[PDB]
Amino acid sequence: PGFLTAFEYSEKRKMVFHITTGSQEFDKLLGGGIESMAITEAFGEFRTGKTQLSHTLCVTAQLPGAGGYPGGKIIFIDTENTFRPDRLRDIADRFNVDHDAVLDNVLYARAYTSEHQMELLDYVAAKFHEEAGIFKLLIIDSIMALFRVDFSGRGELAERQQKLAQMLSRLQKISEEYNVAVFVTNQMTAKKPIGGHILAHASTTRISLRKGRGELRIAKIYDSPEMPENEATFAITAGGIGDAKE
Amino acid sequence: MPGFLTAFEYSEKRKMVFHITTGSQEFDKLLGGGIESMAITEAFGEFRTGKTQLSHTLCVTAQLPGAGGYPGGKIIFIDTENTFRPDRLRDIADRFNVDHDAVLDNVLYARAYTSEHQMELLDYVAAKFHEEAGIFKLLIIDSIMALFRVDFSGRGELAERQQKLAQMLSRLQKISEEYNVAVFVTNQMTKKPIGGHILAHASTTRISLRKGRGELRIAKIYDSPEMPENEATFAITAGGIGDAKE
Amino acid sequence: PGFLTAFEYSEKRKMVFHITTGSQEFDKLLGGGIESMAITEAFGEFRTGKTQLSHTLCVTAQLPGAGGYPGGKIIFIDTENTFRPDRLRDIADRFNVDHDAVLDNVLYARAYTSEHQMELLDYVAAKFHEEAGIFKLLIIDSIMALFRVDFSGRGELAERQQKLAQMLSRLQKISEEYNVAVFVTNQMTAKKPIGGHILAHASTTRISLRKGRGELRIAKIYDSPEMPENEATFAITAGGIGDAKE
Amino acid sequence: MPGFLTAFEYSEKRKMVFHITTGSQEFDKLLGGGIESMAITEAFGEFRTGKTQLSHTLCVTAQLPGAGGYPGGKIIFIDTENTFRPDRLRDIADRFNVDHDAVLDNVLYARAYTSEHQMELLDYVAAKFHEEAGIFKLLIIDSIMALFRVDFSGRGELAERQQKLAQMLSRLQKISEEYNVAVFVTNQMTKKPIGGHILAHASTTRISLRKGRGELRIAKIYDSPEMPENEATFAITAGGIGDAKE
Amino acid sequence: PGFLTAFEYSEKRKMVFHITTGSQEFDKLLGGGIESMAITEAFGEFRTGKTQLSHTLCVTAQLPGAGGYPGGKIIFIDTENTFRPDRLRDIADRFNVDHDAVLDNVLYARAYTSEHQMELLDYVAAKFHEEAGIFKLLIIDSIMALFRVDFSGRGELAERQQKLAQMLSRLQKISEEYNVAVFVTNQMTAKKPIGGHILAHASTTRISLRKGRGELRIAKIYDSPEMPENEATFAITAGGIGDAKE
Amino acid sequence: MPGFLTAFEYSEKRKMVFHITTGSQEFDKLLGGGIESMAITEAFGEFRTGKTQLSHTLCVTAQLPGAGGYPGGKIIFIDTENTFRPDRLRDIADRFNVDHDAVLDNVLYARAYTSEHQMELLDYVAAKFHEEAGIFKLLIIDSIMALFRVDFSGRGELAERQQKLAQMLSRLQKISEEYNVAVFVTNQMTKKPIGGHILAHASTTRISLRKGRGELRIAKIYDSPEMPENEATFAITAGGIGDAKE
Amino acid sequence: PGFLTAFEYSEKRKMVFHITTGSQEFDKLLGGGIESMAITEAFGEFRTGKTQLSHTLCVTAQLPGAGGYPGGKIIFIDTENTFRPDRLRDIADRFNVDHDAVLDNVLYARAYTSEHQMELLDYVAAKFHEEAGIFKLLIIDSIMALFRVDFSGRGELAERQQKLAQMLSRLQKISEEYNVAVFVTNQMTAKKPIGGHILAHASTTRISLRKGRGELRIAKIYDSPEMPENEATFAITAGGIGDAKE
Amino acid sequence: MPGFLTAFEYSEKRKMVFHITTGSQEFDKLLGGGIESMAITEAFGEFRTGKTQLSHTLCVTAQLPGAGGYPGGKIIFIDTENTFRPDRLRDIADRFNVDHDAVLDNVLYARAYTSEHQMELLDYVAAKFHEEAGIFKLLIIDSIMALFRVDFSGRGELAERQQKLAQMLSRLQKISEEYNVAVFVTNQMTKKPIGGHILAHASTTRISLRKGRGELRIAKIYDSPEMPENEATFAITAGGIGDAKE
Repeated sequence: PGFLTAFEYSEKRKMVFHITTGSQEFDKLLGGGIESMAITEAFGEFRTGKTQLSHTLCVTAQLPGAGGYPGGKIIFIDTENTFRPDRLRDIADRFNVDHDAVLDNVLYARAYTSEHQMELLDYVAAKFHEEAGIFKLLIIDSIMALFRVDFSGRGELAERQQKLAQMLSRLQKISEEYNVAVFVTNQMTAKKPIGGHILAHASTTRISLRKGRGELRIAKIYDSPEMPENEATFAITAGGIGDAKE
Repeated sequence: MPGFLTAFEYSEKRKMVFHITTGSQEFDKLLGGGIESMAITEAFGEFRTGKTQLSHTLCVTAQLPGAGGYPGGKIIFIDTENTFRPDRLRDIADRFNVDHDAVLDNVLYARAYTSEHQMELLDYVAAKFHEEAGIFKLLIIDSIMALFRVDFSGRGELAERQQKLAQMLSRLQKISEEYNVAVFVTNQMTKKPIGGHILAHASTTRISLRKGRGELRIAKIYDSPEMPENEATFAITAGGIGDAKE
Repeated sequence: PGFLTAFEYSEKRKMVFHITTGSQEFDKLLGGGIESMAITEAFGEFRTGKTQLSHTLCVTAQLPGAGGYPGGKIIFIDTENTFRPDRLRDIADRFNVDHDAVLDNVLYARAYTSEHQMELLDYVAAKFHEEAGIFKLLIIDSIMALFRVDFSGRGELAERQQKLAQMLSRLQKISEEYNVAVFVTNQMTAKKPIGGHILAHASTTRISLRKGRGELRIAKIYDSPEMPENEATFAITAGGIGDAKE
Repeated sequence: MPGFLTAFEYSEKRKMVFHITTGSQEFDKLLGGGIESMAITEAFGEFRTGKTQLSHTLCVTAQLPGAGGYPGGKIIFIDTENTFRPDRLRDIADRFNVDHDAVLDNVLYARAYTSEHQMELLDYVAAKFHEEAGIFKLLIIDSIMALFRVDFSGRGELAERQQKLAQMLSRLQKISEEYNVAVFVTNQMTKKPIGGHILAHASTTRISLRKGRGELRIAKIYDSPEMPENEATFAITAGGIGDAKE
Repeated sequence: PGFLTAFEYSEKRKMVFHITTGSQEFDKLLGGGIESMAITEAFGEFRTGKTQLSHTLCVTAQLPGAGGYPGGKIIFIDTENTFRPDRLRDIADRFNVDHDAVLDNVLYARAYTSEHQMELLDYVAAKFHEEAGIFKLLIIDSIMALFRVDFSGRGELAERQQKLAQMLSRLQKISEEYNVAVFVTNQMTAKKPIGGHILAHASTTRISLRKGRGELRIAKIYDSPEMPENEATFAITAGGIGDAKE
Repeated sequence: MPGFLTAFEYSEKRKMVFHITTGSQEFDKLLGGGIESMAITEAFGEFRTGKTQLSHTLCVTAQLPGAGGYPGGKIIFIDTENTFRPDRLRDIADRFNVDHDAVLDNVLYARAYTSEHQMELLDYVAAKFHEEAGIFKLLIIDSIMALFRVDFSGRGELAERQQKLAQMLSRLQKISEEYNVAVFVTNQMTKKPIGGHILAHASTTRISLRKGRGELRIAKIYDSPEMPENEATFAITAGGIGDAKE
Repeated sequence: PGFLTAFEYSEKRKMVFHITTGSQEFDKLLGGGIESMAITEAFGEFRTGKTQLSHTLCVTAQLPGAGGYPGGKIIFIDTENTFRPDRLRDIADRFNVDHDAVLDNVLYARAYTSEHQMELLDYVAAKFHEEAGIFKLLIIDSIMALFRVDFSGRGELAERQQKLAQMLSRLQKISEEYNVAVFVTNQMTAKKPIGGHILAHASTTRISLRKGRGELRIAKIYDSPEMPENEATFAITAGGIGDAKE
Repeated sequence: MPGFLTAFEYSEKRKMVFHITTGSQEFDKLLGGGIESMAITEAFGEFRTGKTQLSHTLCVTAQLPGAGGYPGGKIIFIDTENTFRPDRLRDIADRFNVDHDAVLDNVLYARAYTSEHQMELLDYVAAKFHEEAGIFKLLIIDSIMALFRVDFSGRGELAERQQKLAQMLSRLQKISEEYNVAVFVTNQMTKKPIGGHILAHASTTRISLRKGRGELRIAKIYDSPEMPENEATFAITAGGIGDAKE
């Protein structure tokens, strides 16, 4: 009655996969990469790597990977007007895969309001149902910019939080029922990530991105102790997220 | 009387109270034998303090014959954090020299995505325990009110949050005491544990977990005087909660 | 018309009795012990003697005592999940009375909500009516923990105070109409006892319990001048509330 | 006129005003003879300042022929504090050399458990005085508004508290002045007496009681200049309120 | 149309009279005494002369006086329970007039609520109409103690001010239509007189009373410059308000 | 146009504007001739600054032929302060060598007891002026908004106070400008004059009155720079407002 | 569809004209004078030149001027009761034009309420329609004094701002549809001009007027950098706004 | 999918994105070529920083064939500030050696007088673009939300202001992206730009304009680090926005 045995749940989790970020150290930080049946959130300031990571995953999710990962299709929801297919050209070149094939395997939609964003996710649930195992990654860049927009006054916050919680619980269910990785970007405020308890709870992994030495970037697990193991160095290139020169 | 028992009848009922070993002798002594039936035991602390290791360890130890005539039984696990991992149970089962698949078959598992969902799940749990009493010995809720923080984050709805929270916890008390099961729940901090008077009253035993020297952990009775007897040292391994190797 | 002569009231008060606490000095502090036709409130921190006193009275109320007190039955309402018949075994042993007889003379009920607690007290009024003089003591441990639980927000206090006042006025009437002692425990807050004017007015005697030297305890009349006569020393043993070594 | 008397008619009415001795000559001088009829006299102070001794002493002295042609009469005692004790009246009766049972037969007594109950009782008192005027000489309310504090403790209902309180006190004034009885009431402090403008206006005389040297007490006119004539020393004994033995 | 010529109004004002206070200097301060077609307000602390002045005017208003004043009857409204016909005996003795005659010419009523006080004033308007020129003085001791009583919370002030303004405008109309002096007493608060703008506007003359040397008193025009002409010394005796020894 | 005049038609209307001498040459120079028609002139100040003397003096000077072809006329006086005294007009008439009864016949007088009454009176004034234009030259309101302070003293009704006040003052402006009468009003201070923007806008000229050296007074244009031309010295005598005898 | 080509709009703007202020430097500051198809706002303290400028424009708007300006008629809305045709006599004399002709070309109306002011502007729109090109200037002295009057409390501001915005948008439309200059005066507050964003946006040019040396005045563009080019010196004479002696 | 495109289809759509030169090479480099289509570009700054010169310059440059295959097209200009001046376009057209009347015929222009009017105008714009796509290339809104400040200036209506503002800006985004037009808007500051999160999110590029040395101006990417590449120097001439002559 709404319950599985731990054995049945184990059978379900044996299908969990990781999508490489393109950086070895970053993957190790994540235990292999962006994990399915979970929401992974990346937040930071501008030029920390959020967009490069989103675009890189658009390519790596289509590639055969570790643990028998066969690759698959991607859904990209864009609230920021930042998706640029041309970036995928350089990234696909790096990974030696055809441009048009990469572009044919990414489905894309702009969201202009928070209500629209929620409608899109209902469409996404239907598409994942059409045939499971085809799509492996859902990207939302970004997760709640539109919720700040649509409920900006300090009197409408109750409805904002309710709508946000509803969307995120549906996003959790989507990730876990259909065995897809959900990657989302988020903004910061006076810094801390926005969304409060709701977004903190919904995300299974939260990554703070900041600038490193020169052109290097640093990824860290948010609210984790200040220790090196909880941090990873990566570089940004025309080929996407990658490893430092070394 | 209507709704009253004699102290003798109640004594007969309490003679069947049991404890489930935590895997640590010192922790068990602190608890008077382990996680106690006809009661709610709450464990709270920061990240990597032992909450998840204790939850998973209890999934195995609740199935083993133990002290005080404890015969072992089945477990129900409600997961609000997306943290349950059967593979941890395999390592802990190895430690206790018991079959993996048998351990996994004896744990019923459900994710909760909203506070309303969590309460519905607990109504199903009452039905399951009732189907045949004495089969299930442990109900785990990891965690008890993260979803109430989520669903009632803006103030002005706090009254309804407190009412729903109190209602769930009074039902939990009645479940633990009517069906003689131990209820183990985890909780977050904000440091002091969240939940205020409601959760403080509902729990019969409250445990703060914190990091000790090196890889050791420390369990303490919350709101108790600063004295050694109210504290216990334990260790965390791939085999679960255990004793320090001194 | 709702009035008695002072003579008739005197005839009524001539039946007032005291139930020994088990401690001579404590009894002297109370004028003989826990007094009938009145509410006596004991508050303090943990391990001050509240539970030991409740359990001790479960036995002493059944014993013949000073002033021709013949002993009688007890009703115990438990909001804290702290009643333990096993404690009564040691206390009965101390007073050389049979265990099963002691347990048969105590009626017991858990209250899980404040509304439930009030319903229980309405049942209690009916039971006392069935035959007066059978029951001599009503214990409520504790008096208003559940009222803090059920009305925790700062907007529901009006209804909380009204419900609390209603319960306590009925408790006063129960104690005085049926000539029973009412003993209740209470918590403290930033320390002072909770309940404010309502509980202060309802209780005829209020006792602060605190830790003394070593294992000794101290009982005092709350809000009374700082003088020795208003204080008493007692000890806690397996046999319940008792006198210090001396 | 309609509702008006000539000063002569009012003079004839006031010629029947009487005083009830407090048992203390100095206290009586302070009051102009004792507790005055056609008026409310309020006594307030801390614990063990004399309020209860004065209430009980008046239960006896109101029955004795006295100065100014006072013939003695019966007493009504409304008890909100659970403090009335006929046995005190026996000791005070002994002092004044009068029979116990006669003293007790001449005092009518009722407990009030709510403010609404207290007001209902006062309506019955008006009826009783009316049954045959000149029989009752004293109405005691110990205490006047503890129950109003209880029944309206949260703010927001303060308006209704003040309205009910004012209504009761205007009725009390009319009772004292229409039926030529002295009204004596006790009150708490919070230091200044509670009740604000309403109780200040309703009472014709207000007395603060405080502790003097050793076992002596001091009565003072409230809000009066710091001068000796506005103060009186009295003593408390088993025989009630009396004069200091200097 | 609701207007008189200044000539007709002059004819009306030619009938204005003064009632001596009993003190020569006090009368000079007032231009002859208490003036008709006007409200005169006296405020101060206790034992400043308010009651002595009220009682003195009860006698002097009946005496032939300066400017052809023939004397007349008085109406006394008592909100404070302070009117004492016996004081008039000594005052009448001073002025060598019969006691019973003085008492027969004063009509008296207690007011127990502010609504009652307003009803009484409506009765007074009717009585003055029965035959003008019979009554010369209306005393209200005090003017708004009952309005503070009936509207004590800070939420009912709107209705309080409206009722107070309505009463005072009717009082102005009574004084000016029927050519009677209206004398009222008032309390002070943190000192300043209570009533604010409403009472300040309604009163044509306002008098502050304070204690002078020894048993002397001082009357001053409130809010007037600090100069001797705006002040007068008077004495209080068994014969009422009078002149200093000198 | 509908509701518009040519500047020529308006010029013809303004050619009939007149001034009423204050009795003081220097005051008149300050005002450009005296109290001006088709305008409201407001005078405010403390007690005994000249407001009442000016009001009464104008009652006489408005009846005298004067400078600029002023022919004299009748006066309407609305009295909210109970300060109008025809006998003052007799002394002022003596100064100007005119008959008393003629002066008194030419002043129409009414008391206002409420703000609603004051507004009703002004509607009657509009009717009277209309009965035959050119008869009345001066409308005095002493004072303009004391009764609005009275009738709306508690906040929360301030909106209605401001609306009623604005409505009365716009009617006053229209009365002054439609019927070519001077409107003179007195006002209180709280220092700055009360009435805020509403009264500031409605008045065309505002005069502050204050005490000068010895028995002299000073009139000044409110809110004007500190310069001598904006000030005038005048004297007060039994004959009214006059010039200083230097 | 509600749009013009830039060419058609150019044809419309080619008819834009300027009305000289009477001061050469002031005109240069304005680019020729008061500009049509726009609102020009002048604010300042008293005696800064607002009224002199209004009256001067009443004459100069009728005079042939630079750029082929033929002169025309004027509408003057007066909320302050300050328009004086006699001033125009001296100004017309300066410009050598007949008095009666100047006065016949100015239409005039007083506004007594803000609603009235808005009704007047609706009449004005109709008059401008009767035949375009006849009227060249609309003066409003002042623009929103009556809006402060009619909405003075801090609770009615929403409706005030809405009404003010509505009037000003209609005023913009009037100026631009009928090719007329709109000149308005405004007050200042704690200094800054009143009206906030609404009036700031509606006005195309805003002029601060202040006192200069001796009798000279200074006009500046409000909120512009502190530089000489943004300022102009002018003089005030019986002939209106003019150039300094030099 | 329903509402989704493949990345390839979206790539084909973005291949038609164009840039409109600002007239300044350095400014263009800062913008990646100029004002970009399928996006909103916002420029804000103080007075005389270049906002109006840029708006007018774009009216001409949008009509010229340019880099990246830009063919030129028509412009829609919505004017909330009353600042559009075709004569400026004549000077700028001269600089670029193009006919005046042709330039003016290719700009459609409308004033907005209210925020509701502004939104209605944008609905007409959507219709016009749709009449035949590819004709219009640029929509200018000068300025974007001055009228929203005006129409919702009092707080309490801020919720509705934010909702209307968000709705307009989401429509603007959809207009820019559906019909492949560049949207250029100006904005005020209060220093930081007004509009909060809503306007920050809606604009894809935000430019702060400030004054440089002498007559130079500086354009910067808002909220970007203090670095030279994020800034550009340009000059303002009668010919519009141009490069500095160094």
